[PDB]
Amino acid sequence: KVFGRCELAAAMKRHGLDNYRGYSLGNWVCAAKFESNFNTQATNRNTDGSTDYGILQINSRWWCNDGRTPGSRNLCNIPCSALLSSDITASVNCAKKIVSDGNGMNAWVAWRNRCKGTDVQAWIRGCRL
Ligand SMILES: [Cl-]
Ligand SMILES: [Cl-]
Ligand SMILES: [Cl-]
Repeated sequence: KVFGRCELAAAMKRHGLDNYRGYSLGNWVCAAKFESNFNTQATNRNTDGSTDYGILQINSRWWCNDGRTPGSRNLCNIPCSALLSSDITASVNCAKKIVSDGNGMNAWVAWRNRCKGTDVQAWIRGCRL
């Protein structure tokens, strides 16, 4: 599914991301835009052989099992393909575990480089929330 901007904001709000660990909703929308272009089916392979999955590009080296990342963990206890669903529940629930790990949203490279320190509230401007 390719979400619209406000449709995803609303979905993320419903699932408890707004101000989760102190990160306002626009941070999560901005991260999804630059990680996946709001496409739940996005995948990208990394140099180490791990793969990033879904709307928040969650990595198989630590967080999910894809059957092809040797020596990796599955901290979210889920197949990586669950992260590609039109229902963002699994992605959100795994993201809450990531953002609680100590480095906050700096785990998302696109957030660090394209959202951090910018006016992220712009990403929810106009939406009915
Ligand atoms: Cl915001
Ligand atoms: Cl894994
Ligand atoms: Cl933090």
